Amino acid sequence: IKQGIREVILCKDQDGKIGLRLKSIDNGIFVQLVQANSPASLVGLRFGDQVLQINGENCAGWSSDKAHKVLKQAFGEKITMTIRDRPFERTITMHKDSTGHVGFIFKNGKITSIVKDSSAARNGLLTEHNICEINGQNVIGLKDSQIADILSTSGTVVTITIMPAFIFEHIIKRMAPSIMKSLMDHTIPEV
Repeated sequence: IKQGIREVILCKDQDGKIGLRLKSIDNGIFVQLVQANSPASLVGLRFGDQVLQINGENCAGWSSDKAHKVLKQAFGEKITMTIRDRPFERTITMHKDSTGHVGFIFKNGKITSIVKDSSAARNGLLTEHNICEINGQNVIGLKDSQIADILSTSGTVVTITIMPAFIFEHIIKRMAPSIMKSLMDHTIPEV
């Protein structure tokens, strides 16, 4: 969750696709979905990122529809965007015990209880927050089973990006949990 604003520059794939869906939230535009192996993924747009400008037009007070309209009309060659990194999220760093636990319980991606004397307790992990990333890897839409797996097979130091449920629920509204599981970039970042 960086020091604020960054410029990214995009190029539509052969199909005229950048690989992005946008949702209007509190008179901002925010990233709803980033398609695996898309232009948007390569330049490194992420779930929950904010779009301030699109080719130097201010996005504030645009509808989800209009954001999408805008993206089409644009000359494919080069699209500049001004991004604010994942404003509604935070990153917590835990360390597993020798039982391999950070020390919390979740359900449908959402944390539901914290476990006395754990690292998640020591570090102030909060309930009623949905899990967004784990060790830099988007996990939104996976089954609770798989999210578990990634925490088993991570090292000692775990890093979890979280988002207030109320805000999370209001972003993923109008996107089926098939497209979530199918098409949302869940890959480790390319270098």
